[PDB]
Amino acid sequence: YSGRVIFCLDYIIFTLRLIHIFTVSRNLGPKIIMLQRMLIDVFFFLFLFAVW
Amino acid sequence: ALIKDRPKFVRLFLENGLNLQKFLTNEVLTELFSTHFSTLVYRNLQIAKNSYNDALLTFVWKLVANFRRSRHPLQALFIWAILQNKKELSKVIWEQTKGCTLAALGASKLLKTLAKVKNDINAAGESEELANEYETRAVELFTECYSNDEDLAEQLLVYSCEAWGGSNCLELAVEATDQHFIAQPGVQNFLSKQWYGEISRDTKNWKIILCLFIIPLVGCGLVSFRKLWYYVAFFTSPFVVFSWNVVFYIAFLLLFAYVLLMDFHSVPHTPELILYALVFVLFCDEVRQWYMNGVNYFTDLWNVMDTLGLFYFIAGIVFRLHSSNKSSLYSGRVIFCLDYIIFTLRLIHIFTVSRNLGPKIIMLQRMLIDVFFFLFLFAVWMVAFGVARQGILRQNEQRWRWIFRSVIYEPYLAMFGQVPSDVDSTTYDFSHCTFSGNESKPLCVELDEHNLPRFPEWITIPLVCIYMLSTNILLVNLLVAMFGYTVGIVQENNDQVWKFQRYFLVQEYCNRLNIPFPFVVFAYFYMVVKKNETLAWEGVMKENYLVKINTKANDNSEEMRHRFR
Amino acid sequence: MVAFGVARQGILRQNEQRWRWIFRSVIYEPYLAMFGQVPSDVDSTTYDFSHCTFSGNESKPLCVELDEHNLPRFPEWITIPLVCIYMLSTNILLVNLLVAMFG
Ligand SMILES: CC(C)CCC[C@@H](C)[C@H]1CC[C@H]2[C@@H]3CC=C4C[C@@H](OC(=O)CCC(=O)O)CC[C@]4(C)[C@H]3CC[C@]12C
Ligand SMILES: CC(C)CCC[C@@H](C)[C@H]1CC[C@H]2[C@@H]3CC=C4C[C@@H](OC(=O)CCC(=O)O)CC[C@]4(C)[C@H]3CC[C@]12C
Ligand SMILES: CC(C)CCC[C@@H](C)[C@H]1CC[C@H]2[C@@H]3CC=C4C[C@@H](OC(=O)CCC(=O)O)CC[C@]4(C)[C@H]3CC[C@]12C
Ligand SMILES: CC(C)CCC[C@@H](C)[C@H]1CC[C@H]2[C@@H]3CC=C4C[C@@H](OC(=O)CCC(=O)O)CC[C@]4(C)[C@H]3CC[C@]12C
Ligand SMILES: CC(C)CCC[C@@H](C)[C@H]1CC[C@H]2[C@@H]3CC=C4C[C@@H](OC(=O)CCC(=O)O)CC[C@]4(C)[C@H]3CC[C@]12C
Ligand SMILES: CC(C)CCC[C@@H](C)[C@H]1CC[C@H]2[C@@H]3CC=C4C[C@@H](OC(=O)CCC(=O)O)CC[C@]4(C)[C@H]3CC[C@]12C
Ligand SMILES: CC(C)CCC[C@@H](C)[C@H]1CC[C@H]2[C@@H]3CC=C4C[C@@H](OC(=O)CCC(=O)O)CC[C@]4(C)[C@H]3CC[C@]12C
Ligand SMILES: CC(C)CCC[C@@H](C)[C@H]1CC[C@H]2[C@@H]3CC=C4C[C@@H](OC(=O)CCC(=O)O)CC[C@]4(C)[C@H]3CC[C@]12C
Ligand SMILES: C[C@H](NC(=O)N1CCc2cccnc2[C@H]1c1ccc(C(F)(F)F)cc1)C(F)(F)F
Ligand SMILES: C[C@H](NC(=O)N1CCc2cccnc2[C@H]1c1ccc(C(F)(F)F)cc1)C(F)(F)F
Repeated sequence: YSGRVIFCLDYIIFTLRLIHIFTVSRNLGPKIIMLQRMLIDVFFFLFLFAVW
Repeated sequence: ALIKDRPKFVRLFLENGLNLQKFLTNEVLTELFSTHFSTLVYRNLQIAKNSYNDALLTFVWKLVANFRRSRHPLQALFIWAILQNKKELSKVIWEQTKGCTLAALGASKLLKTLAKVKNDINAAGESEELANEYETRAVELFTECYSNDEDLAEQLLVYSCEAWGGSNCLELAVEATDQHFIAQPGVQNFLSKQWYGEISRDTKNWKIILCLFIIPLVGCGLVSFRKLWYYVAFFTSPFVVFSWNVVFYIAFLLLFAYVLLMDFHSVPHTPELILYALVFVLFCDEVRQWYMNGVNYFTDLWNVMDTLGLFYFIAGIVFRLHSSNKSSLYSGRVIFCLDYIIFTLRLIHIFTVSRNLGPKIIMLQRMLIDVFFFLFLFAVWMVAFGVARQGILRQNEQRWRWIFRSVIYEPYLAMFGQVPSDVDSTTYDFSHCTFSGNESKPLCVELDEHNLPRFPEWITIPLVCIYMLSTNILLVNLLVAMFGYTVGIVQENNDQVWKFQRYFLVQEYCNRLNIPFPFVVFAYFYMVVKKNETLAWEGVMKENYLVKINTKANDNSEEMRHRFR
Repeated sequence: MVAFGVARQGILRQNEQRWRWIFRSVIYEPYLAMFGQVPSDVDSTTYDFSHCTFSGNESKPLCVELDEHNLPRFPEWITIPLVCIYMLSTNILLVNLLVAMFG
């Protein structure tokens, strides 16, 4: 069971790399690039939410 | 001078007593076309004509080939000049010709034809520059021409082409989506007058609709009818026919629904027969439209959807007649319901000419990329979380239906509202387990160790929290932000785009037989049984246009320098 | 709303012969789906019955389907996708477009 759990977590890590490898399509990649610039807003929202 | 590309000398020769008609009438033309042509230009023209072809491409290519092997003199020099991207030699030829707006539009389309090729970047960009240039000239010429005489301008716009390219001025404009030319007031007003018909364009836009329901009310002159006799003119107006068809379509939809769900039996009753008759008439009109067009009729989607609706309906008709089998009746009812779904959504499409909300409907097409991007991200996250949770909880399932139900459906259900799963928390569980697969319930949780759940709680709950946080609120808010930007940016272009579509629909509706829908059958049955001055005025307006250009050029007010000298 | 409601009601409960209930099922529940809850739990067949009324005497919805020798007859592989697509389009896409237009 412990090994199966480790496998599932490894699968989670493996899957998300698809979004990264799909940055050259030229049909939706420029949108993927802009996600990096939106982290500060998320962090600010999380700070306020956690305090409340 | 023509051979050596001396534009100023050409102009000086022409204006200073030279007669171009006599010079062109000589056989020199043949010579000028047999040898002068650049080899690469000839090869590129031939390959372009072969690859794409068109109503005009073949005409000019054939004339040129005829001259090379061994009337319309100036139309040949114009194309000669325009092929080689000669800016200063094409304009003079354009000025000399007759009916020059038409030639300018054709040349604009022709230049835009070859812009796409990537063999040479500069060779394409320069030609595209000239293509853009000619459109403004044509538009300004027509705008100046129309501001003086409405009737003569409208007459000019419908001149029957004498095989310049086998198409009219308006036809050439619509060929290549030069929306600016059509969107300009003049053509729009022409289309409005064409659509309304006899009725005046100041009828208050609601009195006619009121009079439509009350046939006897036509007598009293509530409407400014002037541009019995009325009852054959009022009912021939395309506007009234369209409104009456819309009303009939809504009534048919109501009857179809009532027959479908309220009253359905093994043996059809009279309402079913009436509905069959109406769908038959729709099918006949569909075949008419199929005939008048070729195979390009299938290029768009709505016609395909209509065809699919008719085919589904006839398939349902076939299915339902087997009264012996009770199951076939249910299958036919299902087919009818799906066909009804297809039928209903066409209302939104047919409501694109209201002018009160249609421009909004047009913009929906530009928002598909955002939806697809959102769906891509959502699907990836859904797959990840579902696979992980199902793998860690319920060991082996050996049933495709339930595994697909758990992996995808519930995490998808988590998008709006409810938590993806209550199984993650262990405080409540059991009473729904099924150790054996006989029962139709999910496989029991975990591989419980001496009768206790085995999975931990300190990984499942954070998984759920993070997954829901990312999918439910972040992605949706990003979607709304993208929608906001997209709707904001494309606003100004929207009106022109919608006006172009307005023309495309106005001509289609005017061309139709213009008979109220129920009685059209008789028309087809009877059909089966049966089976110069304007150019001079344009030249004058051109003289004025060129004088205006010269005055604009001279408006620099720099003559003080030469006066000082 | 009209499209989805008519299709679902037509495919599930055969003939109703009661204007009030047909209007209640065709319009009201799909409308209720706009904010929050799923338009209908009837689509899934794992849970059903205990609310059926074969006769129209009682004030409950007409029983599901024309069950064949005591089993529900309607399939699950068209109803569920219908619900998913309808809810996707109505609940979130239209509302987000509304907020963008308001902005
Ligand atoms: C179940 C399995 C066996 C089949 C699943 C199908 C996918 C593997 C196929 C379907 C469509 C394919 C895609 C069609 C288009 C593109 C864009 C292409 O990106 C570019 O090169 C664009 C370059 C540019 O625009 O200049 C890369 C391949 C990709 C993702 C293709 C790769 C593989 C895809 C995703
Ligand atoms: C237990 C089962 C359900 C696991 C399924 C594995 C998934 C991770 C695979 C199966 C099919 C895959 C999809 C096949 C096709 C596409 C379209 C592809 O989009 C494009 O091709 C863009 C091309 C372009 O526009 O340029 C993005 C990935 C996606 C959703 C693939 C991503 C991963 C998917 C969902
Ligand atoms: C239950 C049934 C029998 C009656 C339902 C009523 C509808 C059939 C009526 C009510 C109001 C009518 C509408 C009133 C206004 C317009 C706009 C009109 O669009 C235009 O021609 C605008 C042209 C322009 O703006 O320049 C087309 C008819 C329509 C949809 C009318 C057609 C039929 C409608 C929808
Ligand atoms: C089982 C029963 C409930 C089925 C009912 C059939 C519906 C598909 C019909 C019935 C009444 C129809 C409506 C009657 C009037 C209008 C207003 C109409 O809007 C306009 O007239 C715009 C005119 C303008 O502003 O220019 C749009 C369609 C709508 C909602 C019609 C669309 C279709 C409706 C809802
Ligand atoms: C359409 C997009 C935008 C939304 C996402 C779609 C999924 C949520 C849909 C697509 C196909 C659906 C599946 C198609 C078929 C079935 C089998 C069905 O169970 C049966 O096979 C009933 C008959 C039998 O027991 O044999 C349960 C739902 C499921 C997994 C459906 C549930 C939801 C799925 C995965
Ligand atoms: C013990 C719990 C957390 C269960 C294990 C699950 C984690 C392994 C998953 C849950 C959420 C996942 C994270 C979701 C978001 C991000 C940000 C992402 O940041 C980037 O690399 C892109 C930004 C940039 O390039 O600058 C990297 C993966 C990470 C940490 C993901 C990787 C794996 C995480 C931590
Ligand atoms: C107002 C707009 C913006 C929102 C959409 C309106 C519908 C959700 C409302 C309009 C009229 C309502 C109906 C008006 C009358 C009735 C009959 C009522 O049942 C009865 O007739 C009780 C008395 C009896 O049993 O005889 C149940 C609700 C229903 C269908 C109402 C339910 C919801 C409806 C369709
Ligand atoms: C087996 C399942 C899917 C039950 C059957 C229901 C389908 C027939 C319905 C459900 C959702 C409907 C779709 C919702 C959205 C669209 C996009 C729409 O795209 C356009 O034509 C407009 C865009 C453009 O003009 O470019 C066409 C109809 C379609 C596929 C609809 C047609 C019929 C669909 C597929
Ligand atoms: C992570 C990202 N994928 C996403 O899907 N999103 C979701 C949407 C979005 C919008 C704006 C900025 N970032 C994201 C991003 C995201 C960022 C942070 C978190 C955290 F809170 F968990 F940290 C979760 C997801 C990829 F894997 F590609 F790197
Ligand atoms: C389909 C459209 N009607 C709509 O109502 N919408 C809803 C709102 C909207 C907003 C932005 C872009 N498109 C739409 C559009 C829509 C687009 C895709 C989907 C899909 F996901 F199912 F594919 C469903 C609906 C009409 F029938 F008229 F063609």
